[PDB]
Amino acid sequence: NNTSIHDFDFSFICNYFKLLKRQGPGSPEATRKAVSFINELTDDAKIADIGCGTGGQTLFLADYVKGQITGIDLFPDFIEIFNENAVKANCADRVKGITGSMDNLPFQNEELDLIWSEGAIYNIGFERGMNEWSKYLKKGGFIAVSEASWFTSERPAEIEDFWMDAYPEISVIPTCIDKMERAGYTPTAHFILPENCWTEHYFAPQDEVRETFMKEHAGNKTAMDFMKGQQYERSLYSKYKDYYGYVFYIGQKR
Amino acid sequence: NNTSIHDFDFSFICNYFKLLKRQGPGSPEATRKAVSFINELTDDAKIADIGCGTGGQTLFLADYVKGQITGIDLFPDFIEIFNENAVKANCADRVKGITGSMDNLPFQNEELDLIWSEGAIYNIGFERGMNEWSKYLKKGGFIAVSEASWFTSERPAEIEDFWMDAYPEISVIPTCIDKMERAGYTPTAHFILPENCWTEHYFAPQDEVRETFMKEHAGNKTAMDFMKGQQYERSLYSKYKDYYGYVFYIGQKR
Repeated sequence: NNTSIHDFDFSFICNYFKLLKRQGPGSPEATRKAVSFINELTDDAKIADIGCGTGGQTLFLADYVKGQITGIDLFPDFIEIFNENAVKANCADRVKGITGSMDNLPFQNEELDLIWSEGAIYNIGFERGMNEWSKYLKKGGFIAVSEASWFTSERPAEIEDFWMDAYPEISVIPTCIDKMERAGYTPTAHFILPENCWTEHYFAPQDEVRETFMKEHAGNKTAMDFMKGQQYERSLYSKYKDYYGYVFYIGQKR
Repeated sequence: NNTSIHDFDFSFICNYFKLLKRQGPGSPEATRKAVSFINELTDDAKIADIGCGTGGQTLFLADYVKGQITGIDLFPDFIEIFNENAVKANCADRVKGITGSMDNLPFQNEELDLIWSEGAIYNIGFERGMNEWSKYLKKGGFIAVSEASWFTSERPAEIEDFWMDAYPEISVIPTCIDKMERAGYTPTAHFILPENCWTEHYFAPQDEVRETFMKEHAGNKTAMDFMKGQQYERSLYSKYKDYYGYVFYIGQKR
């Protein structure tokens, strides 16, 4: 009970993450590195960041590429924060957030030059996203998504159980690449995100908001179980990091 | 007859390539990009470039990384050229070439910080190199090799026949990554080399030496069949490039 991520209201899991810049591992270097594999864009390019959350990673993407960037998320609270940050970053003219589904995007067929997504705020699955987002991408356009992947053929039961529950579609890197290619994209590149994408840019920032959050919800049993949960995930990383991590996959629609 | 690369003396195939800087696709950008995935080195690092040929790619590697770089090749003519170029590049103090086998290197166990190899001058196979060169690499050190790979699940019979003859161990990218990981390296990254690694840095340079070579060997039937052969490979690229190419694979010994 309360040991699984599936055991929490969505308006609850988000009431916590709206306090953070990133809802998943990542970094300015990792984003910059993924961009080094796509074609250069102009101010007239159309880019979509699916499951943008509060937009932390979306703003770093805007520093490395030109074009109109539309951030899409299911939770309206995240979008509200996203537009506030774009305003605070003085780029709300080219960086806009809207609410919407990840499996039925508000775009025309072949309207985008780039599709971007870094594991955060719900997930429809790697294979499904590869095949479904395709229609919205111009031919020759690029897709770049970061995802939790297995780094070995087999791992300790503890980490496997964890993922078979949190995200059952997690697979070895070879399988992700195979799925990217079958979805019609040339598998341009893949690279494992450095440890700092986890510790420095994801876990640490949570140490900041911890205090206020605890003071406020120390009386709420469900909230304290959520916290013990996040702390569990952090300790799972320090312990099993050699068996899993985030991987950036970049591909070009054929 | 003479339609296969296996139909030519080795002292013959090399009498042609010693006239070129690269014996295979590649570029300063592709080399620079592979280096962006390994750890920074000092002047005391030990690096080995297996199957270096005349050293064209080895000198670009020396521009992006510090350390003593030893280029290794089977053919003594290539090594002689390699050391001449290092001299012409004023770096023969840190960049040296020696003759030797690719499957029994002149190094101690865990002596190297980096192992490098870009498809050129014979090949022992991806899987075999991954497993055999390991012993010479320090734990945590990196390996970075570029190799011809299939980009799709199936291709036209013409290109398949060609490779099943030229290099039968050619496989899809997922299989290469799987082999890298089983050999004990964390599969850090992979990326397809841009077209210019083929046209600009590999095929074009051959247009330069063509004239003199032809004048000299126009009377030699075996030499003219070798030339028609290279021209065939160039035309195979323009025709089947969407089905194959070179891929840089970078990994970290666990």
